[PDB]
Amino acid sequence: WRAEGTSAHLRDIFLGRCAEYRALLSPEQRNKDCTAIWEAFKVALDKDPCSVLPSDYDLFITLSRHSIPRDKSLFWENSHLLVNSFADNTRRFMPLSDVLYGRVADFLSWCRQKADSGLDYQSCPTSEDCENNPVDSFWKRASIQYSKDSSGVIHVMLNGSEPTGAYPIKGFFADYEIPNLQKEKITRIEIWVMHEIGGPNVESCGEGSMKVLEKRLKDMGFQYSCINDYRPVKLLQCVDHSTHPDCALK
Amino acid sequence: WRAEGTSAHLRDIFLGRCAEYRALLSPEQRNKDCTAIWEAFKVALDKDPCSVLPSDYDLFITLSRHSIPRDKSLFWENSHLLVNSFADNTRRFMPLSDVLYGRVADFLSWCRQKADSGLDYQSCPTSEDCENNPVDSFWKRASIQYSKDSSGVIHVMLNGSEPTGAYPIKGFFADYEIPNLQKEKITRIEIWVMHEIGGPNVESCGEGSMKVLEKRLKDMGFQYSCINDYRPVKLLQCVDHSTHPDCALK
Ligand SMILES: *[C@@H]1O[C@H](CO)[C@@H](O[C@@H]2O[C@H](CO)[C@@H](O)[C@H](O)[C@H]2NC(C)=O)[C@H](O)[C@H]1NC(C)=O
Ligand SMILES: *[C@@H]1O[C@H](CO)[C@@H](O[C@@H]2O[C@H](CO)[C@@H](O)[C@H](O)[C@H]2NC(C)=O)[C@H](O)[C@H]1NC(C)=O
Ligand SMILES: NC(=O)c1ccc[n+]([C@@H]2O[C@H](COP(=O)(O)O)[C@@H](O)[C@H]2O)c1
Ligand SMILES: NC(=O)c1ccc[n+]([C@@H]2O[C@H](COP(=O)(O)O)[C@@H](O)[C@H]2O)c1
Repeated sequence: WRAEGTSAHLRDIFLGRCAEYRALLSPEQRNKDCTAIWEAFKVALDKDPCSVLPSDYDLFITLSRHSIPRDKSLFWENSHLLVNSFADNTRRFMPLSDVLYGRVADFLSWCRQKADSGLDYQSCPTSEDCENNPVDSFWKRASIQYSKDSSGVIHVMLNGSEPTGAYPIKGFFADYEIPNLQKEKITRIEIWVMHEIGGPNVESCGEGSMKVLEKRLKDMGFQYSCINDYRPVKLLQCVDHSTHPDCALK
Repeated sequence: WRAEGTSAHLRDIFLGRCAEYRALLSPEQRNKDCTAIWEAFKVALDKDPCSVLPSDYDLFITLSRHSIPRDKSLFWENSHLLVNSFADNTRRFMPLSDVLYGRVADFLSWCRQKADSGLDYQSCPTSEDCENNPVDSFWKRASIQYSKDSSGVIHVMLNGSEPTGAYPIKGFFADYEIPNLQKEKITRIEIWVMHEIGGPNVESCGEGSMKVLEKRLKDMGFQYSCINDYRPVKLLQCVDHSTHPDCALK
């Protein structure tokens, strides 16, 4: 297996994050049984590390699903850490990692051992080793649910300094989220193309892969919009480059 | 009891945070037993809610204690959430909430019932109800240790928009941290007096209570410096006021 091995103390982390997230839910949706949510999740750990399907996590989703506030959904590609810091524990936006079912697994890794019943802490299959691995199937199911329950203004953060372009045509965003957006519940889609401070400007709005994305969205009938270096996020990037010209204050 | 009751699922949260913090420790001190640390914590917990002293957490500290990087300590008053966001989970600085023994209790609340042996989820005493309550004794003990283990350049974030002044002469910093700083391993102390965007300039470096802080540190023999609205933190504050003139970019 060519991917990271199972996260140590997976269960405690999972249960801990689930318990803390509950406090964020409103009393009306605060009724979530974390132990049951974990039991539904661990079903993938009883299977062959190459035989886990997205549907296997259906129960898990049913037990953790909760609504997402309108205009608060934030999708992304190649900017995991920046999205989490910007979203700031749901205060600014609510990306998948800030939704219950995404929160419990964010950055974690897991899979059962090939021939044994125990968890494999050595490594886990990548999409290259096999398509139906536990992690990939998990995110496909979770991202599908996140897209379906999103509404209002849809925000997307992309990396304009990524060597392969801002929009990867084969990513989760392209294959599992865009196709599941409910047009009737969406006002418009707003893209944020962020560049590293001083970093390379590989692609900006309307260039390269960004043209492919815009064309797909408009063809699908969505009202579209793109912003290079959305100021609020730029300010956050600047926290680490305060003495750089890009970050000088008036 | 005037303070909020013990946090729900206190144990799951505690162990969850503990498990996650380990990954952040260098292999050298990563040898931590979260369950044992929890048991040490309970020792102070299973006592009369108005009879818990700082020393009751000695064991807890011993099992969770670890070194703090030179020049990475960050003390503060009246800016808890801003300090946590700036510190960014130990990436920039390591405030008390980003040290193992502080991380597991951050924002939480706890106390045993006045009579029965169960935790009191209804309420917990404040300093007013009784001085020796579980939470205040915990933070006194933790502050003392954090302070004794800090070295190099000491940083302090103060809120210059606080009505009563930037430096509380009766807060944890003045009463439990400054007295426990080891001058032998400290090079200098640097203060950052932060003001709310647009917010009031109640006090700035060299004014009011700040004059008290400076004189106390200098009387103790420390090299001292103060900075108004330290740029990196100012930028972070700006993320939420991108269109305010204080936040306009060059
Ligand atoms: C946006 O993409 C850039 C380019 O891939 C990322 O920066 C690279 O990060 C890797 C790993 O941290 C380094 O090995 C490279 O040296 C970096 N390259 C450059 C040009 O900076 C950057 O981390 C991405 N931004 C976000 C928020 O994920
Ligand atoms: C710095 O102190 C100020 C003053 O106490 C804090 O601002 C107040 O925050 C409360 C609670 O959110 C508001 O109801 C008041 O309207 C604010 N007053 C003013 C004058 O702004 C501020 O939150 C503190 N800063 C930090 C980072 O904690
Ligand atoms: N840890 C996560 O939060 C996580 C992981 C994989 C996919 N996703 C979803 O897929 C999209 C792209 O993420 P990838 O980096 O996996 O391509 C995002 O918009 C997100 O909602 C989120
Ligand atoms: N949750 C916390 O991180 C926490 C709580 C109480 C005291 N403290 C320590 O005491 C000092 C003053 O802050 P407080 O006003 O919260 O007591 C800080 O420098 C800090 O290190 C930290």
